[PDB]
Amino acid sequence: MKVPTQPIPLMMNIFRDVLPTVHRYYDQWKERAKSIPDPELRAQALDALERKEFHCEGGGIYGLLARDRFDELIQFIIAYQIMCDYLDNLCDQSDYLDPKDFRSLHNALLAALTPGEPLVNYYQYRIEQEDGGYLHELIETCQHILVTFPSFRMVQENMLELSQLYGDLQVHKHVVKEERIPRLEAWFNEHKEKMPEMTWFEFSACTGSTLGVYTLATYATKEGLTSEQADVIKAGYFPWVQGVHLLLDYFIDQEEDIADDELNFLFYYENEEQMIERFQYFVQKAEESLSTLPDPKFHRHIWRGIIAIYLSDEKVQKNKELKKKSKQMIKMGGLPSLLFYLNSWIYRR
Amino acid sequence: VPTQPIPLMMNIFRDVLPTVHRYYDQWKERAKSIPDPELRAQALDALERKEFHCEGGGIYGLLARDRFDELIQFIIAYQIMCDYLDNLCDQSDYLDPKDFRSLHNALLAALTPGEPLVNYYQYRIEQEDGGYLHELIETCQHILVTFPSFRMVQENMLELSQLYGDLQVHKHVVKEERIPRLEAWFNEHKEKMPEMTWFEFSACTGSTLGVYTLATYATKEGLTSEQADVIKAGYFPWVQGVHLLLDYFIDQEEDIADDELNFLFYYENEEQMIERFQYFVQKAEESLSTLPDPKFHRHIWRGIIAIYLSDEKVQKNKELKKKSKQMIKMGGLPSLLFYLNSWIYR
Repeated sequence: MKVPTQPIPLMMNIFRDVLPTVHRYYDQWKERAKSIPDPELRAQALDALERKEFHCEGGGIYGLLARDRFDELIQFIIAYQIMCDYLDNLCDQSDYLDPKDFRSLHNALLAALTPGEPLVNYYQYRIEQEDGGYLHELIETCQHILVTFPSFRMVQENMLELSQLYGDLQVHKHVVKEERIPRLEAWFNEHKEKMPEMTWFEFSACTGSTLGVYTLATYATKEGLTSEQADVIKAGYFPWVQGVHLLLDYFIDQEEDIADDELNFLFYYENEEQMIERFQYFVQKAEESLSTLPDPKFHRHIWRGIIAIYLSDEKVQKNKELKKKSKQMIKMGGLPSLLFYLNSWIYRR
Repeated sequence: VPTQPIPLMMNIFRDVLPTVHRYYDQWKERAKSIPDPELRAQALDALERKEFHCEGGGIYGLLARDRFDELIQFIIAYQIMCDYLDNLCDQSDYLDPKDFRSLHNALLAALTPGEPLVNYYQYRIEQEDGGYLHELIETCQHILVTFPSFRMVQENMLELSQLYGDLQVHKHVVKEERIPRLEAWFNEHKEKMPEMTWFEFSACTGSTLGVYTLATYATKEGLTSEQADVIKAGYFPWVQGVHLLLDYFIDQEEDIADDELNFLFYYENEEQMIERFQYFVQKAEESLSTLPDPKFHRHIWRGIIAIYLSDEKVQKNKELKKKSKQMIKMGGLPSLLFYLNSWIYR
């Protein structure tokens, strides 16, 4: 009955059930994306699918908490995540940089979390519009599944709040370079009163994960969730757990971003020791919020799994300075290094 | 010496496997230069398919860090020889035991510094290897003679190598002559062994772990003859027997399909096979505990068992899966390894 929380059965279920199920649906979307009529939209859809499998693989692990709705929960997670990464590509690769385009696109995520929302032309503010129904199909996939979850209505408000903040982030960060930080700071000002003490760039990190959305959807599959329980679940992931994941994402990409002078949120810390100190703080708060969740051991394994996977990257492990700093940031009993050497072996064979 | 999962796996994947690959890759390059196209093909095939034997063998280096690279080089050279010779005998057009015996005398030469090298191919047409086999032999000879307790363990190493060789000769002759040879051969040694059958004895002789363990402890100063016999007895007969009985267990269906020699088929019934397997396991547990670094040796042995049981041939065969859980208590590791492999090799 209970979700596996020992490493052997947990890992076994991930490789037997989660990964093949994720890829069954992922591969179906790959085939649909090839049919996209507009060659630019088609290229951006396929590129996102080629490069961002891991996000769906990680998200699908939450299916183990809801075995009775395993396939449909994974279908939701995968559709929503595919959307996120497709829209990330569309905004990141736009030649035009209209925030109205970015906003319109990210309103698709709100529609996905709103059964009965009329589907509109999300591409109305850009030149490329013929996707053969790809984005609509992704939205509808989510809508059709979520409405059948017996506690969806109880988590829906919390899911939309997280989705809205994520959307805001993608609008502001992709505009012409000179307008990005001013937009992000003014946006943080709208929400600063209601958040714990943090900077605009820490807040930006907290909003950029989809883990909260998937966790809420997962507990939506169970009968009789209360409003207080839905708020506990949201708080378990937001802001601190989501923040750690995005701070790590930006940590790994520092060398690439400093080469191209791309927006990296970690650059706005006063110095490296402040960055490290605040990361440690974030880790402590995230540990704390995870402990408040149902199935606390499971959520801890997932969270620390994703951290070990990110830190196992060649960009950390082969960089003497980044490896040093990463071990000060979080202690993982040598797991990131072990995963790096294991992956090196698997590549060779 | 690390005896717990994460640092043991850390030491294996960081230190052992890349060191194994340095020298294994060097041997591939020599194999490509083999003039005879059939010898070349068989050597490359063995090198392509049997790298895991060297990877696993090289883990013993963790017991002798002061001679890490040297010990690993010996283990790799010897194992490469074994798998190359296995291919030559298995894929033979002419099932001549003189040829099979001649080839396996290279293993004896490898464990005998000063032994003059001959044409090990002299009973077959395929002979021009460009010195490949001699180079493997000399790698072993030149390393082993520099180990300070090699002379103390040499007799025991040769005994195991001889038995291994004997097995390969008798295994590969024309089908109808195999069992008589194995039975006659078992009768020569039957009095020195614990109570067992010819087919169990054959299993006991088919592993190289004893050789590598003895070479590992040959790196230590001042080993006695009594210590050398304890080390040999730690792996032979029981640990090697479990290893090879599992090997046969995995291949049962293919051997039925091909009408091939499988040593498990000569038990009186399934219950007896399982009862004796369980007895072998308990005796192997007992013998491993008499070694120094007993927890390390147990981990490697049980790792080998988990890997064997994770094979698709066990995990996707309901009867074999059923028996395997009765045969040994392994938890969920074999299933986990199966699904991990299934995901990668997808």
